[PDB]
Amino acid sequence: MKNVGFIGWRGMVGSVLMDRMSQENDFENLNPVFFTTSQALKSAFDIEELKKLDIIVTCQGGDYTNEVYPKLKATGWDGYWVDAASALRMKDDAIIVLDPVNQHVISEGLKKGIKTFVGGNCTVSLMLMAIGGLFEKDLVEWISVATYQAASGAGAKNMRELLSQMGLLEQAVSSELKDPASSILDIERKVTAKMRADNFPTDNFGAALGGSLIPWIDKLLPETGQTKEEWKGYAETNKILGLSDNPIPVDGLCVKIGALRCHSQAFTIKLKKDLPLEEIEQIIASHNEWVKVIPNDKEITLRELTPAKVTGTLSVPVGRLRKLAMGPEYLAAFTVGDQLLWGAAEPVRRILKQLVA
Repeated sequence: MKNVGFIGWRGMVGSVLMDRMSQENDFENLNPVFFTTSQALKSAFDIEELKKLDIIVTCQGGDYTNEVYPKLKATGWDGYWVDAASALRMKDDAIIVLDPVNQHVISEGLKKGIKTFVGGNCTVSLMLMAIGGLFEKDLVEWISVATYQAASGAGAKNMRELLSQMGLLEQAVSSELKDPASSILDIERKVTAKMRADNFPTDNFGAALGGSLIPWIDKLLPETGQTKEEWKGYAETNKILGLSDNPIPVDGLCVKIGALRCHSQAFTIKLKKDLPLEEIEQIIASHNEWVKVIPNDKEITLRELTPAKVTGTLSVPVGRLRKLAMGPEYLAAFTVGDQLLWGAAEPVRRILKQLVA
């Protein structure tokens, strides 16, 4: 069978991948070889042991990749490189995977002789799994996005900080909250106080996240005024759709909120043909077995369209669909997807399964 090496399989994303693979018995279809960066099992830095593999799967990160990738390719290595980091997402000899969406693109690239497969950005990947149909039929003209992003996107220490923040905030009015008749204004006066205090842990976000929000993700790009996170929206969406020559505008603002592992997005999609709302739906629900069209009803939206609902699942619900006051050629949509699954580990695990077949 195929000899596949795994690097950074103990990190957060690497762990979700290992678990998913176990749950689906993917190891029974390949010869696994594990590497480590520890000096406490092969060395993730041993180019020779790495050159012997048919496939390298890494969740280690950008640095590792930027340090080992070129080094390996220098030895004439003929194998496949599957990476979750964004380090190689743009390179011309690399493809961004998301098979439920861009299979056709993946198939052609495998033939053209591409050996580098990179998973895509969480927000873009999640957006495509939700409203893929619209891009299928080519009904999309442009998209304005506002995201409600989760802590896991920045990392494990971030999730721990958010939880810590929430804890300290309640603990600050723990007694007052128990007295059904205490002043609400006094209580918030206190919570806001603790949130603003010096001992309030914010080293990981650079600001309060619990009980608040941060409208800035990643680095600034003086070029267009976007943040690198918002940019990937235009860049990666099109590279996944292979329409880098006929670029569909995808843009908006990215904001992190107090959620652990699910991203949510508010969509304003400009179509190209006033079609029945009842039709636009079937087009969405048909694109893939995961997306789930949630009817625009209260009790059900509260039960289905939330992070509490989709967390740790592969379900991609999309809802609150309706035309916007700007005309029947303006659709509104809201969606929620697990950041660690379709936004990270799952797309890698799928291309890999395709490779060892």
